[PDB]
Amino acid sequence: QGSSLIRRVISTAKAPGAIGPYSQAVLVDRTIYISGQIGMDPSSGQLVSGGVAEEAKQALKNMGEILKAAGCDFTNVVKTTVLLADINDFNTVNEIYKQYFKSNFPARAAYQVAALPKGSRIEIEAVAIQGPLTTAS
Amino acid sequence: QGSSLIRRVISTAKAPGAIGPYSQAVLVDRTIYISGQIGMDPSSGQLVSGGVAEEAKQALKNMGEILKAAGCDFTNVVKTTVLLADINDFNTVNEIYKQYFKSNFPARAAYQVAALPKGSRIEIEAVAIQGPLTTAS
Amino acid sequence: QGSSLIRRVISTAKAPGAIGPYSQAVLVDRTIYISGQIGMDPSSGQLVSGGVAEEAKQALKNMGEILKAAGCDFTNVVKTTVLLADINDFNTVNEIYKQYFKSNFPARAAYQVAALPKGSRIEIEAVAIQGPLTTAS
Repeated sequence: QGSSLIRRVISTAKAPGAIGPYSQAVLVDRTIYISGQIGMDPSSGQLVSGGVAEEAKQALKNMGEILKAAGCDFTNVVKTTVLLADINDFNTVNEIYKQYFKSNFPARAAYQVAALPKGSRIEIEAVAIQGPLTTAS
Repeated sequence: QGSSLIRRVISTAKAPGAIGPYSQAVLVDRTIYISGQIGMDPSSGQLVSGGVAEEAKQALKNMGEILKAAGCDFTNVVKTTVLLADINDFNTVNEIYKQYFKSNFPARAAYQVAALPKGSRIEIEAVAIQGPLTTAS
Repeated sequence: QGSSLIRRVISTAKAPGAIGPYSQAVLVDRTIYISGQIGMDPSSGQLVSGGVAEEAKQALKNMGEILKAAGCDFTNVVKTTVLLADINDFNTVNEIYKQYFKSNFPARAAYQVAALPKGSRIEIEAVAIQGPLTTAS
């Protein structure tokens, strides 16, 4: 090979510490693989109260802090996977999702799973690409 | 960085319009992240009739139109995820899958989920790489 | 384009032959997309006996052989998805996972699905990046 690709563990105390043997995200070259985020408060380590709407907000806030630690924001996200405890929460989740993904909407997969870590109602993973990016048509 | 990577929202009217805040696919540099495709008719916005076999055909047709809009075909796909409402549909789905993936078979994950958007019986996401590609051994 | 990216089907007889129309992994440029691995013995084609712990070990061994065939080991893995038949197996699976992922922990998503191929209790997919890699901070 002509290059040694730079791999970095992304880590920020403003998102919850890992609850298992994983990194919050891994950057390799320009691609950031972000772990599935759940609605855990970064301080208490427990899910925020209030159900799917509050959990979704917290999960996206956690994702935002991980992106920021990699020098990115939500405009760098190119793909997400939205894992739901209840498919009937899709409309509620989409409204919250739109508060964070305001442009350049990522590709997405969404589905209801049988269960999530910690009894969460939502988990969101993502792939982001470090800028600069040029958005054409 | 020495380059600004080109990010493009892939969009074609020959696949159904987005049912939420997502793009049909996002191309960034050479990598295309394709959203989970379900068996929705691009005109009516509703699932085709007939169950998993017809839905799988339509989902793959939708994926094919998105690939074509990115200057690709199914030979550019390197990974898929096949999400099933019923794991017992795997054999039926595989026969249809083979009508579209004729060579250079993608890596794949497959599993049964609890529920899919719109009560779909199958959702297929994919990663593709824009050519030219040289397939070695 | 200024380059034709090299795409290679990764194949090793030390991991089970494909049970459907997929490749064990696909390498394209430097990125390896590894199919969901289940606890199948490479010789018998059947799941190993003993439940989730033995299946997880076998699935990771299978993944290790695929990585080795691509000139990689577990340190090249940057993202995994751990699909469980039972979320309550997470702690057991994590202990086994740690026997293979000893450093540079991948990003991860984990959740319980409704069912897996062959009645498996665990399926693990992964993305790896071919070296050389330089791990910074």
